[PDB]
Amino acid sequence: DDVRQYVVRKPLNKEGKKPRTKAPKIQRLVTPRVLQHKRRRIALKKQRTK
RNA sequence: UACCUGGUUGAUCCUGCCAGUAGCAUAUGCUUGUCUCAAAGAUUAAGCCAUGCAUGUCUAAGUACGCACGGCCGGUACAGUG
Repeated sequence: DDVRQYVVRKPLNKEGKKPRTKAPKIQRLVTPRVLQHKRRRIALKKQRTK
């Protein structure tokens, strides 16, 4: 199941400001960039061996 | 620029030092218009020190949920500056 829809967002409401909601950057999240970095690390191992 | 001169005697010649002479460094005295470089709390006390300053630092690339500011149409998990 996804984790990005269950992030506890804090509500920011201040006088004279348009209200909004703030959510943290999820850490240790699996992302296409993370998988690409892992793939490149294995690829570098492969190239070194070859 | 490898240099000497006065002083022992009634005169002489020496020995010999004292004094003179030139630079250099530090202090000081008097004087000082321009301009260029330029040393400067070493010597006595590695004596004592008020106060201020003299070592901090962020990139696209460690950690941003400080509205601190702020989005473009925003509750895209994370816009961005910080």
